[PDB]
Amino acid sequence: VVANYENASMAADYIKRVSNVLPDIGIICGSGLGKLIEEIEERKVIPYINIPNFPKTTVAGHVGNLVLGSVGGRKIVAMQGRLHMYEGYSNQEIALPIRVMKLLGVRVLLITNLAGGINRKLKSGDFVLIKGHINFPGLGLNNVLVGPNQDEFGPRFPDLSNAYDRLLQQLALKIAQENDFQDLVHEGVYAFNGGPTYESPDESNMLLKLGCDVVGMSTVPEVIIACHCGIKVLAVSLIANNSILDAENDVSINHEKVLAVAEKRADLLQMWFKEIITRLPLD
Amino acid sequence: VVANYENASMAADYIKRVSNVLPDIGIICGSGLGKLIEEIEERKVIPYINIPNFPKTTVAGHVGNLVLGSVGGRKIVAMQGRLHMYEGYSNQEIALPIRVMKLLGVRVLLITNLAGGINRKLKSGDFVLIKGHINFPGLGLNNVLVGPNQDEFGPRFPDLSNAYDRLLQQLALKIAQENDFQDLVHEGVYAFNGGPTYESPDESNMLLKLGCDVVGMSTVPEVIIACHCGIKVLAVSLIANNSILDAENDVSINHEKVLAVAEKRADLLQMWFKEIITRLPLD
Amino acid sequence: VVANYENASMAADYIKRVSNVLPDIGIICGSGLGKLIEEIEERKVIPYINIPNFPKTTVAGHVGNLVLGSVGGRKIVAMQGRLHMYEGYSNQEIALPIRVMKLLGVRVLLITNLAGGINRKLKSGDFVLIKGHINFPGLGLNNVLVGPNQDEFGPRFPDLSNAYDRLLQQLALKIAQENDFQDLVHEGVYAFNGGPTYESPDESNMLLKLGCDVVGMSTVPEVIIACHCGIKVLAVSLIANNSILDAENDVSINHEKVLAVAEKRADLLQMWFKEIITRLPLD
Ligand SMILES: Nc1ncnc2c1ccn2[C@@H]1O[C@H](CO)[C@@H](O)[C@H]1O
Ligand SMILES: Nc1ncnc2c1ccn2[C@@H]1O[C@H](CO)[C@@H](O)[C@H]1O
Ligand SMILES: Nc1ncnc2c1ccn2[C@@H]1O[C@H](CO)[C@@H](O)[C@H]1O
Repeated sequence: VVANYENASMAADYIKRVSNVLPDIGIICGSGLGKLIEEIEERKVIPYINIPNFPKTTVAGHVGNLVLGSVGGRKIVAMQGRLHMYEGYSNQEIALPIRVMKLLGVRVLLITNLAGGINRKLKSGDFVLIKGHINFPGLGLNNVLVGPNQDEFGPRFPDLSNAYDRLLQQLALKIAQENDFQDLVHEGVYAFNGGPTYESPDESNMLLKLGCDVVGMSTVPEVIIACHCGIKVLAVSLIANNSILDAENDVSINHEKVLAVAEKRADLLQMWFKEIITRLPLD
Repeated sequence: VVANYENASMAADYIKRVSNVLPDIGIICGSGLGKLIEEIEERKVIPYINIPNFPKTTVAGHVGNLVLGSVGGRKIVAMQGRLHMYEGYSNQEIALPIRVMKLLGVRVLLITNLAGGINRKLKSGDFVLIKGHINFPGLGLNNVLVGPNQDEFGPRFPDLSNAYDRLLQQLALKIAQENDFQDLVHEGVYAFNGGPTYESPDESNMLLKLGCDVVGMSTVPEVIIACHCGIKVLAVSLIANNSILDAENDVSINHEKVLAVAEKRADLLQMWFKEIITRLPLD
Repeated sequence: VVANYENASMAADYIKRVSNVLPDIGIICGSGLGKLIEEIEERKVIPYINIPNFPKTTVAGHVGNLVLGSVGGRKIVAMQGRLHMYEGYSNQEIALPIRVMKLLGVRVLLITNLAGGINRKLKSGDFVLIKGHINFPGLGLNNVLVGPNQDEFGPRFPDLSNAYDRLLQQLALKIAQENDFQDLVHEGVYAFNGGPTYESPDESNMLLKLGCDVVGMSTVPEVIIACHCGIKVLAVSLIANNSILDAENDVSINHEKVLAVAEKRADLLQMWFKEIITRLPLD
């Protein structure tokens, strides 16, 4: 399936009919997150299997439901699990859900993920506001946009220099200062590693040389598709482990540890995002 | 379609029949260039659509015609637009036109492109004689030569250490000194980014750390196919923008700005290449 | 063909039936190596063409036979040539022979390859015990494990921090000290370049900046598949050339020089590996 205007519209119209929601804000829940979903008011749950051409989640900690409803007076659509390129899906399959969000009316997209810390300061449980990225697949001819351009969504050559909206980062940090957890909040550059192997110790050391603060296997594809069709983005990494110090201590990383960190910070991440949604500009 | 001896020969024989030219020199015009095409004497224009298995150009500023004729007493074949891997074409489709040039008799290939400047010295309108490259797709398993080797054209494992002919660079610079525009001429390393997104600010900063002087989305595939079958290469980047200073000033890049820079320098680039063609060694 | 439990079992059962060997140790011979094959006692030779779904070797210096027998009292299975991703094979085709080894009973895998030296100290004929790697295809979405996970062999997200067993490296170096060729033995980080072009001079210079000691076009795929299914690995590079000093001297590299270096060191590499096999722990 191609992520074109026609197929995106078919999916959006199904969602519109079954949920009756026209959302302004979209949300993506990373590995093991999805406690925000219990706070949605007047909610409607739509399994991905019922949506025309929507792919199935295959990773632990990614529930395949779309949830719509009200949060902080605003209407939202939330992905309770995301798709990843290491699963074997094509760039058209990864791009489709974001283009459905565009046609539903989404103007601001709030993204979460779990990631490894590269910067030596970062420890398990910390948050990183993403301010830029290094797209290793994109440099090496696996960019999500390789192929015919879908002109109804955006330009052949998008500029990514404001992909991570500056005012949204400032707002997120202001709310953290207001509630006295600004000591958990950093800003940083996100490296996209295709995966599914964790970074080797020498790959982590290289990323540190190159100026990356965190590394993970998601997010950059969706961010580029959002930027291409004019959707503003805020992206936050929850740090699962520090890869540099782990390698020095011969400490292993595994997906069970990742899911446990997500469970320990999910309530706070839910509160933070609810307040950001509430304070977003009405335009 | 496979870029093998049989399919390359079919295309070359069509061209030979319709144009009656046996060219020694090949030319590739980058984005928005193609004013050299009006200086071709006794010219023959062949649309790509008429040539067996030739792909169609889909990018603005790339006209899909092959032009043959005389320049400076020598016989040439010029591509009035080029194919790019971000368009969705396979490595066999990108390689085919160069192997057609080989069978037509081409021994020297002169390449142009539009690119972003990484080196802080470079500004819009400058020229960079390419002296080497960093092939990010090739490092990451998307090299143009991955696949069965076509033995009639070259070796399984080509050496690229003289891919950019030293004496051609020296000749190009000598003519620029002769005509007092050597202050516009630099030498540099070209980074191949698959595209189609422009480099993010943090990707540009990384390229600067790694020793690259310019970055673009073309050229390295054709250069490797030429080197594989023994064709000498000169490659020149026309700088569209400086990506490092742009990111610092929050200045955006777009394809319209790219095409305008190409139009402002096209007459000089045409004069330069005509003189290089005229001065090339008769062997 | 998919490298799943069923297809791996079919191949393993054929081998078991025709050879009658249940091997504990697996071996892979790199370009132009394969003199260890004459030292196998009570040996059985099985051409790859007879094994269900085994691919054919297409590179010079890679004989397509599996050899089983006794060495140093232990039972082994040796690949007399290996498959490479630059040949055009899929990640399922490259992974299959390692998963066959797993089902045959292999617990320790000893790997050889020919490579370019990056570290300025390394010269033709030297050996490098590999202690880590930088997987450029893996960073850029061409990891050997992209796709559905084959759960019978290992986890969705493998940790690679002990992929190169520390005690095996120590044992290999101890035997070299015992026999007074420790001056030929180094330790280093291996960069995986997809190929098939040799590294350009500027790519070699970049690898040196990034902390790599050697570069080649193999090994990292098999190492990840082995680590995924719990097989311990020792990997040794035989240095064919120093790419940094070659570029400075305008000295070319070619596959004939590679094969000649392999022939000059094959007897010593055979003796070394026989002694390592003999001294391996019985668990
Ligand atoms: N240290 C790391 N390096 C890379 N990716 C990481 C981590 C930790 C978590 N993740 C993300 O979570 C999943 C793998 O556990 C994957 O979906 C992945 O994106
Ligand atoms: N700053 C840049 N970074 C990368 N590529 C660039 C530029 C500027 C121009 N190009 C080349 O021109 C087309 C995109 O405008 C593409 O064909 C591309 O090759
Ligand atoms: N200098 C180098 N850089 C990269 N690869 C190299 C070398 C030298 C040898 N090889 C390996 O041998 C084959 C190419 O000759 C290939 O199979 C390749 O793995």
